Amino acid sequence: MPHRFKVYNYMSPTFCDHCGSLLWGLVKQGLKCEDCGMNVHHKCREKVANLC
Ligand SMILES: CCCCCCC(=O)OC[C@H](COP(=O)(O)OCC[N+](C)(C)C)OC(=O)CCCCCC
Ligand SMILES: CC(=O)O[C@@]12C[C@@H](C)[C@@]3(O)[C@@H](C=C(CO)C[C@]4(O)C(=O)C(C)=C[C@@H]34)[C@@H]1C2(C)C
Ligand SMILES: [Zn+2]
Ligand SMILES: [Zn+2]
Repeated sequence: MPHRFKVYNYMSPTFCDHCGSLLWGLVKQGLKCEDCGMNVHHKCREKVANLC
């Protein structure tokens, strides 16, 4: 099954589970999967393996 990513606001430092770098910024830093909790940059969403 595909992931179900939503824009998300992180309150502690969080790394993108796809590309390894920090989700930088004060708000809306990345996307969180509703179902497995994986965190990714907006631009990394289309590239992540899609087995949730
Ligand atoms: C590839 C694009 C790079 C362009 C330049 C960005 C820059 O230098 O500063 C601007 C963004 C804005 O912070 P924002 O949180 O408002 O949103 C920007 C990122 N996002 C759209 C993903 C939420 O400001 C910050 O990141 C704040 C740094 C906070 C760290 C505190 C130590
Ligand atoms: C308790 C706490 O940490 O408050 C934070 C401030 C700064 C220092 C951050 O810790 C941040 C969490 C994220 C998500 O990864 C990115 C950062 O803003 C970032 O780019 C860097 C250099 C540190 C991160 C969150 C909040 C609530 C803004
Ligand atoms: Zn998922
Ligand atoms: Zn990434």
